[PDB]
Amino acid sequence: TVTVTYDPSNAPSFQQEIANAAQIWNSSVRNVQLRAGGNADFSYYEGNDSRGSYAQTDGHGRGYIFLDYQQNQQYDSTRVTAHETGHVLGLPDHYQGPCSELMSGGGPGPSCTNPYPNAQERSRVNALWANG
Ligand SMILES: [Ca+2]
Ligand SMILES: [Zn+2]
Repeated sequence: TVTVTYDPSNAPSFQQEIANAAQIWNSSVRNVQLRAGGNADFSYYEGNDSRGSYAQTDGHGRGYIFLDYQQNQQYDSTRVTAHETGHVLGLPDHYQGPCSELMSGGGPGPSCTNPYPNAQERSRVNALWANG
């Protein structure tokens, strides 16, 4: 198990969703763990961007996530937060997938509230972090 450290301090309005998203991911996968701490690998910011929330990342634990206010009020915020965090873990967007695929993100619409990765998503994250 590899530990990726994040900094949630610049997203004051989303502290509980970030904590919720990190726990979902920690309770779903074996080879990587997310923990809040100093000298962080990636960080969370918040504001307004009509394209919604996004991740600026190398796909292997680093960069930052921007959480948009309107998207997190119209869609379930834990799903939004957990989805964007999936990008930092290495998973790509797959907009045509169903609600049970966390990486389909907003594709299924606002009625989709599931913040959990499916079995294939979890399996792929374990493979991407198996050797660090
Ligand atoms: Ca929720
Ligand atoms: Zn995405």
